Formats: sequence, structure tokens, C-alpha cells
Amino acid sequence: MELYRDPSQPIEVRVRDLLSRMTLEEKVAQLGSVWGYELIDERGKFSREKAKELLKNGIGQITRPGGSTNLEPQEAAELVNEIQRFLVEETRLGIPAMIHEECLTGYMGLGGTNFPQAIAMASTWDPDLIEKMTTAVREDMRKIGAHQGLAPVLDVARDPRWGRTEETFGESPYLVARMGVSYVKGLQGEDIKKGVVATVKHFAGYSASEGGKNWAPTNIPEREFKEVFLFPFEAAVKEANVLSVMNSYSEIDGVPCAANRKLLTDILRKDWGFEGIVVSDYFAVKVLEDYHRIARDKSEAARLALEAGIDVELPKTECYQYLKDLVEKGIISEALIDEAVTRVLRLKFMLGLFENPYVEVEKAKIESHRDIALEIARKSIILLKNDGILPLQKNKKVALIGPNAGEVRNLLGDYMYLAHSIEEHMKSIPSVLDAFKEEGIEFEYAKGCEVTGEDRSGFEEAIEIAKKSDVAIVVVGDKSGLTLDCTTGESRDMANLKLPGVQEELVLEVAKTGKPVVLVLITGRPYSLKNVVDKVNAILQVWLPGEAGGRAIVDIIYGKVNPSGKLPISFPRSAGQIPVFHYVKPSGGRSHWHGDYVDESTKPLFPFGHGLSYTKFEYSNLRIEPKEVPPAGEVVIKVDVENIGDRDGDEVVQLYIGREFASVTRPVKELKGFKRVSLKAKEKKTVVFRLHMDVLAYYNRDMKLVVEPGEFKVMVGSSSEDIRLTGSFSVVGEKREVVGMRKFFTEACEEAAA
Amino acid sequence: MELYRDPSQPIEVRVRDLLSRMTLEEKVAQLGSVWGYELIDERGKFSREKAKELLKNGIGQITRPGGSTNLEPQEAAELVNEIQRFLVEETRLGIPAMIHEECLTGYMGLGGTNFPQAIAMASTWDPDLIEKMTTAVREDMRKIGAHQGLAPVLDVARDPRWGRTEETFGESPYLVARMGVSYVKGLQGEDIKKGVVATVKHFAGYSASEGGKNWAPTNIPEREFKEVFLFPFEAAVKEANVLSVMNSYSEIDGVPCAANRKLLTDILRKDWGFEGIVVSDYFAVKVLEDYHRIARDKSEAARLALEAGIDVELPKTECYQYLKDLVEKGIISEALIDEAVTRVLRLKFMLGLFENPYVEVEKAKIESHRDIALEIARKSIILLKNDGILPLQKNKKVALIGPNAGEVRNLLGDYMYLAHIRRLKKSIEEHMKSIPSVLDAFKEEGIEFEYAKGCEVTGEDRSGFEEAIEIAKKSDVAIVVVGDKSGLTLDCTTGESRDMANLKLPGVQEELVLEVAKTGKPVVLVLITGRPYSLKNVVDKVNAILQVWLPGEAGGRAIVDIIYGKVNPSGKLPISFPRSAGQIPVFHYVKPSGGRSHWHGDYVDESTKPLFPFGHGLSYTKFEYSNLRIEPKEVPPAGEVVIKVDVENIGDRDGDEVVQLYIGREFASVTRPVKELKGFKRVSLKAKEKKTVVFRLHMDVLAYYNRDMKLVVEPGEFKVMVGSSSEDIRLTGSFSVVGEKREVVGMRKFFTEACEEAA
Repeated sequence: MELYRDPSQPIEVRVRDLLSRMTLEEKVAQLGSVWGYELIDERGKFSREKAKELLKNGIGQITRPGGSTNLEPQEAAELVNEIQRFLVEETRLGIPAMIHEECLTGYMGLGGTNFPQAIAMASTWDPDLIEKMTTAVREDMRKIGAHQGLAPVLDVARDPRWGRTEETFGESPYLVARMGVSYVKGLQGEDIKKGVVATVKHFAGYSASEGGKNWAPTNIPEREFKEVFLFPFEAAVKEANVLSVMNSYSEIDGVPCAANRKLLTDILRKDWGFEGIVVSDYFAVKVLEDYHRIARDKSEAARLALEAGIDVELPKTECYQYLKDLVEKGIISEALIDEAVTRVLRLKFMLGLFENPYVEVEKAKIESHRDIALEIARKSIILLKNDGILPLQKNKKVALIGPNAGEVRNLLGDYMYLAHSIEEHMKSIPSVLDAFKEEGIEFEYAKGCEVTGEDRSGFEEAIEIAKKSDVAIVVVGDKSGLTLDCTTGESRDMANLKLPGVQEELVLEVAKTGKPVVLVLITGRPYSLKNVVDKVNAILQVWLPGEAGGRAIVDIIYGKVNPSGKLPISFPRSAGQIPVFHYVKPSGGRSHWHGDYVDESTKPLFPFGHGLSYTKFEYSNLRIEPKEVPPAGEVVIKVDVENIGDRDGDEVVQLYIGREFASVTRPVKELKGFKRVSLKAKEKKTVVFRLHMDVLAYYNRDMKLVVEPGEFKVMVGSSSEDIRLTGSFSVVGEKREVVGMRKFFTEACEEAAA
Repeated sequence: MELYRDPSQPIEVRVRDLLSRMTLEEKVAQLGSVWGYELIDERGKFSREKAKELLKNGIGQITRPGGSTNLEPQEAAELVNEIQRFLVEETRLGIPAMIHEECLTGYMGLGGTNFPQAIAMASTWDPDLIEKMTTAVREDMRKIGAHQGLAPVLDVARDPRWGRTEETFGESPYLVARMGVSYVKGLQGEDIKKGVVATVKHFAGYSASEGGKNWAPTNIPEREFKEVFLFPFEAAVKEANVLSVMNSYSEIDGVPCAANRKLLTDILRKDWGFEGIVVSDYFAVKVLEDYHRIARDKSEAARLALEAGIDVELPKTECYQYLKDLVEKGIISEALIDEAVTRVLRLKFMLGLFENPYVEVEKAKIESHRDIALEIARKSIILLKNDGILPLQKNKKVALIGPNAGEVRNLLGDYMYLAHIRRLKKSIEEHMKSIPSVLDAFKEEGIEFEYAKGCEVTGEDRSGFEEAIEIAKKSDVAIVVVGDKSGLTLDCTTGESRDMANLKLPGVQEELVLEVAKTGKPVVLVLITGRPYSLKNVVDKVNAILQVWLPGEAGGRAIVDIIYGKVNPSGKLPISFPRSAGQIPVFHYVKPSGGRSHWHGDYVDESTKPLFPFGHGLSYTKFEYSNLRIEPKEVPPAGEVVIKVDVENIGDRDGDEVVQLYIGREFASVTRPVKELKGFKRVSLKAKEKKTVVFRLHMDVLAYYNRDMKLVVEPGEFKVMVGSSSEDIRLTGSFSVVGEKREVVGMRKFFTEACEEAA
């Protein structure tokens, strides 16, 4: 028994033994991939004939054996078992494949639950719930033989033009990092042999493209890059031990991320100690030639990507096959191949693949997680505005109007399988209309208009039913996806941030009837609401929700659920205001010296952290101890919060920290902690934040990470603008350079109030 | 005779001698300033009583003795002579002051010509004409005893929301640098004793604020910062020997420019060898405390600014007085003071101020340069669109409509004296009366027209629309003149502090254009503006469009000359015109991944292309390009290529064409612009005349920063594109650089040499 086959030997010994036995061809095959669909016949069964060509020298990964084949879970598991058997039994060394799938919003294939989008996950401000979600995704994926999920997205989004906004956790490095670490922890085990490799993406800066345009340059200076864009990735690497990273398609200031050794190696591996695999975004290696025009041919693209630190070329081997020729012609050293192969093999051994690469098909049926999806949807919906009309009385006659009220497709996000037997599977998802029926509401429905186009012919019918109702509920927003008819999603960037089509005019026409209007936004991004805000009575933001969307919206409208979502991204008044974010410097978020633009406020229409409730929360009794702390000390901040209203509800208590008179300019306020707290009517609790000085560190003039003596402002409240209590503490002592491992997060919890 | 007083000694000897004799208080006074208005009585005469307090220890600079006092030229000269006499005769060491004024668009004071705005200057693509202009400004300034002008602005503008767009030379580092060097050369001349110190500003990045908002952070990464923002300053420092630099009010990535030694010293003085003075933007030192919140008090602000490399605090001593206490308390070393004082004294000696600090008041009358202003205005106006209606026949009845057709005030830019400054109220009104209106230009041309204001520049009032529609209905053609009021106050729509988020024409001007168009009459739209506006809703509804960047006193005549074809328009856009705000930024020199959304190309709701591209401008004639030659076809990495094209005026009218050279590069070690402006030549062509345009392009001009941040020329192919705009490319070809990668070290060429030969 060769050492590499022996499970009693340490992983490093198995790796070295395997590597020593491999040919150059075999090594290079471990750095590539093949699509699931390329390995099946027309009946969706594994094809040995195709495998003999594509897998004869082994393979790094199979791309989306469920997601790209439209197979049901048991049939996907059977395909995966057969691929694995061919590798284990019909190749010289018997190295098994790693399988990856998309899974941002749940496993992206037939049979998987469609959870609400990432931006909705962030809107819950509930990291534990997100960990529970990915723990369930982990089980789904392992059932079908998948080992790696391409999620989560840790890009920090402050540009709502960008069509991938919906896939992020919003604008706050702190919130994005906190949600990201929980997301990763749920997917990955403690022991990865029993979990799923998480893939943080897109490293790094991809959400800050020129003009919000997909793949356009992301030109970010160093301090901002470290504190805003890299921070969530750093936390995922160091605190959550994430095992995969995927690169950004964009260039930073002249260098494409896929060709950048300073980013993918010097920061990620050298500075941070990342030990897992870097996988390319799909075709990211090839487009070094085709799009960026910095590689003359496929073999130069391969060289740049391998040197940069990309281990596996996805979704199919294209350039990496030429790594063989580059070694044979003495252009690159085989040692650099060996380094990448080591990282791939290490992970395959840790996943348990050499001991057992198969799954039990009989157990491969994926269970529904509608319960988890519905809890996220209920906690994610945000009440942006309410003059008092909500919650509605069940006896009011409703005119239900708009394209998103009637079309189940438009509840789905860009990486939800049914968006991208299709029609048949779609039929299974509850509509908004269905939720109104089951609630027993008396209503009529008029579509009003389409999501896109200029056709106003449906307006008359919508106006007519509004005139005969007590209240109009107007449901507008996006179709999310990858094609030209979609208004949001990857590749669907929106310059002007107006609701698509004539939906805004539809809202205004309905409002002109003088009936009360509840505006329901089912969207992937913030839209400019400047022209409608004062014309409607209430506004609900529903980030593209699960299969669970309809029920949650209706539950909230009628007050069976008290809304508790808070914005994880600022809502701009208009596109020309971009960007707006809560953590501006003293000179940011304003024009000097008149404050405002000529034609526009510099304040967002709704700020970060905003979200209303059907009850009222009263904050009191701020304590901050001790008042003076040394530069690696800890401060304990306590506030009492009481539900003083008549309905039970959750409040998201938010901690902002401000600093002046540092050696560099600092945010007037930035989010540094938060806690979702449940409060029954008249219940009072204490929220405790334990804030280590490590969490407040920032980069100084010399690019060192420091804590400087001085005063920090503490602001606790219900949004970044609705601050309820303020105080301060001092750091006392000599400037400290923060070296090596440090804390990233405030620890937040609840105690009984006095 | 002390050495410092002796003109036979070298300046370095005089400086060292003077420095050795000064007290700490005297040294610190040379690093400060005093407003002109603080030194006068009620009648605008020099006040000894005030001087005894403010000037007793001498002073670095007097801020705007003309611009801040509302004095006429001769009276300003007299004030300056008295200030100088007090310093020379009544202070211990007799050190004279340096006087500065604003002068972007000409000396900013009573009596000075108001030249068209910087963005209009750039639109001429005529560097020689701008040099002629500043040579005239030089004479004006020296006549009143001013030694330094706070200009030019070398900020590269790609964000039209920003209210100071009008003060820039546009989006192109190359064009900005080329105009900047000519500007500086004209103001300074060869011997500064006979010239005026130019002040390049605002160093650096100030035009790229977050959201286009004045003073907001300018977060620019290193390669882009070097190739885009620093490049024009580098050329001004090294090729034009500029003698002053002013800092930016903004922070770059956490560090305010006024507190940034790596910028104001390490780049500017160490890397580039700048030897002149750094002056603060006004109050830039104090607001390190008040605005950026990185200095705890005025003495800490002073320390940060002096350490960064600011030599003179403007516009008045406020923080720099505490440098005395900082030395006495042993917080900073007097040697650091001496270093800044040396720079100031050196320049005072070079300006000849120790030999003769006075001017002849009898000769201080400033002459009008209307002739030069009118030549700039005629070359700067851009024909954006013309279906054939222009030029008009003089026999057509004209409906002249719009707020900018009737209001002389709205022709003026933010740093033109009669706008900037707004007893004084009465004087401004009087002086305003002198400037020809657009209405006046139509009268003097003898056109038959009626005028209706139509609407105001700001507000929602549509009362005037009926009158305007009615005169349009009874006319042959409607000429609708809309746009900005430029200035510093809330009623202004553009200018410093007046940033515009959504790029819609101010007020209801857009609706006025659309209402006029609905009459079915032919419409000529005239934009008198400081920035690109979104024309997406009007472009297809009007027959012709003229962009008139705020033209100052010559605007009326130039507009009418162009409308009637007495002048053939020849201006070209120096900045892209976006379709809408949400498209920002759009610029011609995007990387292969820039200026598009992958993979559908466009936004969902909008093209990714600008409405009008960089370099765009139409003519009343047609130009035909032929016979591109590129020699040699292979060049070593410090070699030189010669590019020739023939251009023939094939139409019926004489006209100037601006021939533009774009260079593209792929397969470098970093991504490069698909095309970028690297040369240009305004060429005059009579009808049926043909000439050859020659570009001599040294490889130095093409250098860029590689992965390791070294300036290089790499072997490979460069694409040559010659045309009439950045989109209207007429001829393309290429050449190769052959040999080993070259690191471009030390001095290098910045500019293509362009000229004409006989075809």
C-alpha cells in the first residue's frame, strides 16, 4: 500500500508521496476542470466514452454536475458516483475529483430550496440565522456528492447601479464581514471531511467598478482597499478559516486580479496565511488575453494566472493545459506547478475523498428548508416608511396592482436555479396573489404594466380597481437574471436608478386616485424613490425573497409579523448622488461650503441601518466602562432597550464609533457592533457590547495598523441616523502598532435589566 | 553695504546673508500674508496705522491688493507702492512683499479684461493663443505691482457634477498638460524679474472628489494618480519651470494634501526637483483642524503644513504665527523654518524686488485685450450638432429666447471679477454696464428679431413660456439661449461650491426648449454653461446645438459671428458630454474593460458611450484625411517615429480643423487605454486647400508605469489613430518598438512635436 493510500499517515506525508509519483500531465490535470454536462449522454446518464477523453489523466474539479445538467438530486448523486468510480478505478493513480456547485441562495440545482438573496440575508442583521441556513445548505450539498460551494460574496457595495448589488451583504465592511464569517462557518464543518468548502468572492474590489459597470476597472487606493474591501476577506481567512477564494474579473489600477501575485499570493497567502485553494472566476484566466489584452496567447494567460496564485482554472480547462508545454519548453519551473498541486491534493485528502468518494443515492433526496427561508424572509423585509396605514385591517378591500404582484418568476434572484420541467417546477412556488387568497383578503388584481417597456395600456384597468377599493397595494420592481430582459442581476447594470419600465408612472397614476397606497418593492437594488416617497402612505422593501416571499409580505402587511429588517445599504435620492454611505470622513457626504448639491441633498433618502417597526423602542441607561482604556484594552458598553408599545417585535440595536484627531482622517461614525434583540410588549432587556481596541484599529500615514491614544465617540441607536444614546471613552498610553492576529468583532449579547 | 543688499552678489549669497541676520519673528513673518483690504482706510488709501500693526516685522505676501479692495488699477498700484515703501523704509531689514492676485481668466480686479473660461481656452486646442493671452496678463499684472497669479488650474476633470469643471482644461492629461505649459510660459516669460510667478493648482487630485462634491475625498490609486492627475503638474514643473504650486483642499485616502509630506515634498521637490514656493489654498492650513479634524489646535495645523512643505500660509497669517512658539518650546527645529524662508527669499530676489519694488503709477493704466478675448471666444465655441440650419441667413426673422440671451451677468465665470466679488453693489452694477450683451450683438449685426426671456436660470416659474412660444410661432427660426449662472453663492448653478448631482439644465430651461420645439419651428440651441449638461431629452428635438463655455466679455460677438457664418466654428470638446449623471464617469481613454458593461455592452437603461465624445466639434466645411505615413515602422525604445497625414478642405468655406493623434497599446505588462490623446494640431485650411500635418513622436512620450511602478517603454506594437475626434478616426496604422524593455529615468520628453508642411 503506497503511503498516499494509507489513512493512518499524516496528510502532509500522503500529499508528498502522491506528488512524487505523478507525471507532469497528471499534475496539470489536477489544476483543471470539466463541466458536468460534458460527461453525460442524452438520457442524463454518465457516459464512459466522454470520460475516457476528458478524465483519462484525472481532473481537479467537476463544475456543477447538478447545476449544469438539470438533473434531480438522486440522479445528480448517481452521476457524481459514476464520475468518481471512473477516476478511482480507471485512472493510473485513482485521484478523486472535487465537485463544486453554486449555492449563494441555496444549492443551485433542481430540488434545492431557494432562500432569499444575500442582500436580504444581510437585512436580517442576524448572523446566527445565516449560519443555520448554510448548515442546512451543507447537508443538501453533501447528499449529492458536492464538496465546494461558490459563496459567499464578500464584495462591499456602495454603488447601487451595479447589477450584482443583490448578491452582496451591503455597504458596511463590519456587517459584510460578520455575515460572511457566519455564512462560512455554517457551510464548512469544524471538520471539513463533514462539511462543504466555502468560496469567498470576488477577491477583491469587484463591487466598485467604474460607473457601476460589470467587469470595469476598480480603482481603489491602499488604505481604503485594506479597511473597506479586504477587511471582510481577512476576517473570513483568519477567523472563519475559509478554504477557498475566487478572484475578481476586474483590474485594480492597471492589473487584472487574475494576474496579480501581490494580491492573490502576497496578501492572501503570505500576509494572511491562507492555506486553501484559489479558484478562478469562470473564464477569468482566458480573458486575460481576450478582454484585458495583457496576455498574447493562452499559454501566457496560464503563466500569469499560475504565477499570480490561481490553483484551479474554472469552469473548464482551457489555458491551464498549456502549463505542460511551458514546463517542457523550460519557460516555467515544474516546482511552481508542484506548489499548486500540493494545495489541491491537501484539500482532497482533508475532505476524506481518498477514504470515501461516494454517496448513498438512496439518501440523496434533498429536504425542503422552507421554514428557514420563511424566517429569513420575515426578518429581512424592511419597513421604509409608514404614515400609520400599516398594519392593514383584514376587512379592507384591496386593489392589488403591479407586475411583481402576479409573476412568481420575479421573486427569484440571479443565482436561484429556476431563474438561472422548468415551467413545471416554477408552478410549485407560492405567488404574492396566492398569499393574499390564503390570508382570506378580498381583493381584485390588475397587472398595471410590465417590468420593462413603455406600454401604458394596462393603466386604465389598474386605476379602475383602485377607485373601487379601500387601499391599493402596488407591487413593483425587478426581474433578476443574466439576459437582456432582466433589469437587475449579473450583467444588468442600471445607470439612472429609476424603477424599470413605466412602473414609477403606474405608482403615481394610482396615487392620483386619492386612495391610500402601500408600495411594495420587490427588487435587487435600491431604486430612487424621490418622486414617489411623499405620494404613498407606506413603503416595504422586499429584497428578492425566497419561495418564501409571498407569505412573508402578507404576514407583515397584516401585522401577523412585526417587520424588523434594517437597511444594509444606503438608499440614494438619485443616481447623481452616488456614492452615499454612512461611514464618510468629515469631508465626505457633503459639498463644501453650502452642504448640498445645487439640485439635490447630499443625504441618502433612507440611511444605512434604517427600518421601522409596528412598535416603539426606548433606549436608556448608557454605561461605558472603563472610561479610560489602554491601547489593547477592552471597553464594555451597555444599553437598556424597552418595548414601550403594544406589539411584540425585534429591534436591531446598532453601535457606531466615531474618532477625530487621529493621524489620518477617520469616519465621523462607522458601524462596529449590533445585536438583534426580541422584546415582548413592555419587556426591557440590556444589550452588552464587549469592544476590544483591536476592533477599532486603522491604517496610519505609514500604512501601519494602529490604535492611537485619544477619545472615541460611542453612538447607539436604531439606525445610523436614529442615534438614541451617545457617550465616549479614551484610549490612554503610547500609540500601539497592532501586529499579528487581532480581534475583528465586538462581542454582543443580552442580559436581564435592573 | 550688507551682502544681501548688494546686487553684484549671487542670489544664494544674498539669501544666506539675509537669513543669517533675521530674528525668529522676522523669519516666521515671511511665511505669512495679509489681505489688501486690511491695509486701507475707508477711501482705499494706504493706512500707516494699520500697517504699523500688521507689517511691523515684514510679511511674505499681500493677498489681492487689487482684487479685495475694489480699487481701479492706478489706485491699486499706488496702494502697492505705499505698502512696499513702508516695508522697505520702516521695517528693520527692509524686505519687500510679494503681491498675488487671481488671474485665471485675466487679472481679477477692476479694469482687467475678462477672458473666456479655462474650459473654453482648452476648447481652442491652440496652446500658442493661450500663451499670447497670459503674456498680456503678465503685462497687466506687472503694471499694478503684482508678482504672482493663482493660475493655471491643472486638475484633470472627468466628473461634470463638480462645480469647478469650468476652471479646468478638461479630461485629457495630455491636453491639460499642453495648455498648462503654454499658460505658465506666457505668464512667467524667460526671466522672472520681468514676469509673473504662475501657481499651478490644486496639487493634486482635487477634481476627483467623491460624488463630484467640493472638498470631498479624492481616493485615487497610485498608477492612475501618476499618469492622470500628477502628469500635467510634472510637465509644468520640469518643462515650463513653474515657480509656485498650491495644494488641494481634499484628502487622498485619509491624508489631507495640506498635511501630506509625501506629496508636497517627496514627489514635488525630491522626485521632480521643484525649486519654487508652495502656497496654501486659502485657509487650507486652518481647516486641518476645523474641517478634516486631524489637528487639535492652530499650532498643530501649522506644524503639519510646514512639515508637509507649505511655504506660505494664505490668505492671512492665522496658524503660521504659532511656528514661533513651536520653535521656542522646542517642538520643531528652527532649521525647518529656515528651509521655507530660504525658498521665499530666493524668489523675492529673483523677482528683482530688492533692486526695485515700485511701479510707475502714471503707467499703471491696464489696456483692453478684447482682441485676444474675441479670438479665443471665436475658436472655443463648439458646434455639437447641425442638421444644416446653420449658418443662418441674415434675412430670416429670429425669435431670440432664453435667460442667457438677455443677461450679461451669466456670460461671466466664477473667477471673473464682476462675478466673483458678488457702495460696492453700485460699483459692480456700473462696471457690468460696459460688457456687450448677446442682445446687443444681434442688434449691431442688423438682425430682425424679437426677444422673450422665456424663464429664469433657476426656479419653477413657467409664466414666460406663452410669450416665447408666441414669438417663435411668428418667426422663421428660434434661437434658444439657456445655461448657467456661474459664481460662489446659492443662486449660482455652477462655479466653486456649486455642484450639480443630476446634470439637468437649471430651472425649467429644458422644458422651455421642448415647448419652443413643439411649435415645429427650426430651433438653434445655444448652451452658455460651465459644465456639460445632459442633453438626452433635447438633442433629437433641435436642429443645431452650439456649446459656448462661459465666454466673458467677447461672448456676444463670437456667438453671432458663428451663427451667421462670419466665423466658421472650430472648437472641439476637451471633456466628454455624458448622456446622464448615472453614466459618470465617461472619458475617451478607458482601458479595454472600461466604458462598457460586460457582456451586454450597455446599461439596462442607457448607452455606456457619451452623447458627444472627447475631441468632437463640427464645421461649416468638410475635411478629408488621406495618405497616413508612419516612419520608421520599427523603432528602438528611446527612438522617434514621424507620423504624417494630408488634410484637405473639400468644402465651400475656409475653416480650421483640429487634427488629433490617438495612441493605443495592447499586450503591455499592465492594461493600457485602447486609445489616448498624444498629439494635436489646429490647422487653417482655405476652401480646396490641402496641407500635411506632421507629428514627431518620441518614445519618451508614450512611457507608462509597470507592475513594479517603474516608468517604462516595453517592446511591442503601438496603434496610431488620426482623426477629427476621439470617435471620428479617419486613418489608422501601427509601428513596433523593438529591443529590451527600457526604464525611462531622469528627464524625458512629455510632448509630441506637431507642425504643418506643404502637401
